[PDB]
Amino acid sequence: SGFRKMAFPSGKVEGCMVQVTCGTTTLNGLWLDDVVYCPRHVICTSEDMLNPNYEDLLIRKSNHNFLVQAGNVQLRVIGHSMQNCVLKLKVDTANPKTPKYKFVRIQPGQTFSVLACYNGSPSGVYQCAMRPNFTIKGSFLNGSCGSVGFNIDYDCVSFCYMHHMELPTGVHAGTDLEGNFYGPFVDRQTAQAAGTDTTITVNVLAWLYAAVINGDRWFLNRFTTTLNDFNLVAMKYNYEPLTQDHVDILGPLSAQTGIAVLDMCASLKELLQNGMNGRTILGSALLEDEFTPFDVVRQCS
Amino acid sequence: SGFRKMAFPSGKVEGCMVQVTCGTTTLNGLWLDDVVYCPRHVICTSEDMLNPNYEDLLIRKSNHNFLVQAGNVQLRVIGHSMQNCVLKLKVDTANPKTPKYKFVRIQPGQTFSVLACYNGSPSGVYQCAMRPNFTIKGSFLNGSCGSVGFNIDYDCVSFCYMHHMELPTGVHAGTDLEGNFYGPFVDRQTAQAAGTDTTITVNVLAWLYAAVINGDRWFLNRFTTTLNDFNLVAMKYNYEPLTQDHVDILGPLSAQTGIAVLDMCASLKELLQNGMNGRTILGSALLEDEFTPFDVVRQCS
Ligand SMILES: C#CCNC(=O)C[C@H](Cc1ccc(F)cc1)NC(=O)[C@@H](Cc1ccc(Cl)cc1Cl)NC(=O)[C@H](N)Cc1ccccc1C#N
Ligand SMILES: C#CCNC(=O)C[C@H](Cc1ccc(F)cc1)NC(=O)[C@@H](Cc1ccc(Cl)cc1Cl)NC(=O)[C@H](N)Cc1ccccc1C#N
Ligand SMILES: [Ca+2]
Ligand SMILES: [Ca+2]
Ligand code: NA
Repeated sequence: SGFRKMAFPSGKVEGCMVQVTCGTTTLNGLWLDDVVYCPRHVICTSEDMLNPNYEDLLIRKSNHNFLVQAGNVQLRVIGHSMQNCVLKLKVDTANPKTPKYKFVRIQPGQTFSVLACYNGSPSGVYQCAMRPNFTIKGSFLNGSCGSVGFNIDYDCVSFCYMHHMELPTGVHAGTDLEGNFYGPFVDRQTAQAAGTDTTITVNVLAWLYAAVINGDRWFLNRFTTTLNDFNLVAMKYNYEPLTQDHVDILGPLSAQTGIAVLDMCASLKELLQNGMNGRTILGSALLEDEFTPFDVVRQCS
Repeated sequence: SGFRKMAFPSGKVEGCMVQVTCGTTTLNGLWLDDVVYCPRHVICTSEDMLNPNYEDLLIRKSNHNFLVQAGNVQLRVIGHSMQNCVLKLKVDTANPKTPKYKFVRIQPGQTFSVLACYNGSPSGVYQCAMRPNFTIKGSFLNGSCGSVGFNIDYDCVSFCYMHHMELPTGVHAGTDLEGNFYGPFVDRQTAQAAGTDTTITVNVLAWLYAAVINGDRWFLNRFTTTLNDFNLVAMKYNYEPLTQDHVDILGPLSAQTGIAVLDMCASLKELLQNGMNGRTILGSALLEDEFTPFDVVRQCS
């Protein structure tokens, strides 16, 4: 029993993290087989960063401009290329610790684990959700750029995120491992804003089910609502509308607890309209929305 | 910027986790050099578990009763002994992935990372505090016994916890790696209760400093209180009394923010007496007490 913010074990990713240096810019890279992946803005000076033309800047680079370090052992760069916003540096050594992996782009509301790194050295691991406005609320300091987010699925690492930047509001933006940004952001040092965020409704419901599984029941009630009538309360509290597709993935938690999804929605409706009145659910005093139905099942079953 | 529940990278510990089987009992063990550490109650049957005499039960065991598996490769047990509540199984192979390590017992209010494992296979990582009543509020299912908690300090793993049991209230109890229980618990399948818990005051203050560092300031005020006068409000809200020793370790965060500790205590006093009035601090709607001053500095500096 118990319910915690839980990350995947990070070791398979720790063995892939390297330090990539270009000029006086140093960030993290991801070493899989004989290719190192890192944010392309490593090739930028502080002056280049204000308004870079990356095709120009890369064309003016050669392999010997890129210092790669796996621990202390320097890696020799034998080629380089650009994949949208990520730089690919070919090296003369395949990473012997390369796990089975995939590059997958995730959806808003899905979660992943972040291995925060500095100078190619892993420092901490935590869980994140991709917000509906395509930012993540991470924990990142200078030098973390190049850190990756991932899920693990039967010894296969699915890389879904590489960290590129902190926005002025302190939230974080990056790309998938094909270098395609999440959200309407670009890799240049200009003040960019995210769209307005919303609460991930399906995840809050998943977490209410986790609470019931763990014996928290005070928020339950005998009522029910319709899928249509609930969405009217979602709009008012800046929650995502609920889909029959969402209900069906909540199916398993609905079965294990005996609480129909629309029954739980009436509980969420009451929680939204009345607040918690000082009580907690799974040790929290607000409605948590960064646990997916999968996260809940993985931890409660 | 940002502030997250953050664990240590788990890879150094993942390479030490094995499966230990005795009879029909299977749990996790920790393989360092040529010794495997696991909870001694692995030698118990379900009938033995109600009221075990462990010296008897171990004396009736031999090496070939203990099946150890590191992945698929079985480890041959060449000796066994008891260290209080942990069983030591000597094996014929030193773990090639053995990190630099120490066995350290922690204090109530300190934090560590938990690598939750099942059948010797790591499944998730999260952060825990040792509660003042010597339990932890973990996330653990059947088969997790033997999972370890740890901190990492310059490539040295300090093991401080091995998981032995879930109490009837759903909180978790275990030992240090010398097999000495945290708190007034024993390893037998009987209903045991923890003492009444209290809030870790120094940690709440650390977290208020983290919030200020991250730009959350609404709870601040111009007031101040005395060390003595604050403890009177601590007693009323079931908070630990504050020590000058606590203040001095909060020194660095007090300096970096310019907020004297007793100034922050007046803010905590007001938060305790008035509540949050619907507002959040670092994304939480209650006062978090599972971040130490060290945790805050590590993540904010
Ligand atoms: C709350 C608050 C205040 N917020 C900040 O002070 C962070 C500021 C915000 C900003 C954004 C744009 C701008 F015009 C001016 C300021 N942004 C950074 O400093 C970015 C600058 C940057 C570098 C490259 C590209 Cl492609 C894109 C960008 Cl926008 N630097 C990093 O993100 C680093 N690599 C990693 C890093 C450094 C320092 C602090 C955090 C992190 C992280 N994580
Ligand atoms: C909320 C709620 C309900 N709470 C429970 O149902 C857990 C129950 C509580 C209990 C405690 C004592 C008792 F008389 C009767 C019941 N306790 C377990 O089941 C313990 C039994 C046990 C095994 C050995 C020793 Cl030395 C000590 C103990 Cl008390 N089993 C584990 O802890 C397993 N290894 C790991 C495990 C199994 C199942 C569920 C969680 C976990 C964990 N983590
Ligand atoms: Ca209901
Ligand atoms: Ca004050
Ligand atoms: Na974590």
